[PDB]
Amino acid sequence: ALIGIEDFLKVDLRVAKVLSAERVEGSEKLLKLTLSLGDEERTVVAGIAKYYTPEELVGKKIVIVANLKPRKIFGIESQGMILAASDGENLSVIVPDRDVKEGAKLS
Amino acid sequence: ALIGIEDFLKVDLRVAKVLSAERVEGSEKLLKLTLSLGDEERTVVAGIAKYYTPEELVGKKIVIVANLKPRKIFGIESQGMILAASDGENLSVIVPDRDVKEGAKLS
Repeated sequence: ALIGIEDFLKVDLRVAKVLSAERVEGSEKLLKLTLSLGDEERTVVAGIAKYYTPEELVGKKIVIVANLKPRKIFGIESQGMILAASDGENLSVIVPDRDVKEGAKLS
Repeated sequence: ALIGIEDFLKVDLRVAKVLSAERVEGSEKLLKLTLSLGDEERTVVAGIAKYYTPEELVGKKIVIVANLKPRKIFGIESQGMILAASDGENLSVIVPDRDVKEGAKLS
């Protein structure tokens, strides 16, 4: 490990609301979440093995690593990595306790 | 714009329930949350600028930075740092939506 003071600052974490969720034909993990980072809009595909319905995701405010990756080499539309809390088996989504505005810069 | 796969795995984050919140005699920084990472109990001085009640804290599941916090400011032996979904206007701490047991990771 290392004193991640500067390291954390480098990890531009922003909260965004999922405007909607696209879906593909057949292929699972089709959760193409349209994250609204305030003024910016980016697509990120979420796996979440049948643990979270797209309906509930609509309007859900999640924290995503903005400056992570603009595109995933494997074609998967991922303009940022969504922070998923992988419990002993349950994939919980990271969401703030109360109403937080879009583009929320963590610090 | 970096390989957010390897670096991500390195920074193993863990979820735990706050047992209690220690307070010092008098300082503009309190809430030494005794976060029990499943079987391990660590000391995390989550100052949280008077944003949370010591009462509601007892049982609250928060995500903490594990093997990435070897040392902290003033040398305070804080084994771990709590990820707060800050937005300037406020310091909304991260807490999982669906209730799950401890020992939860991040992936």
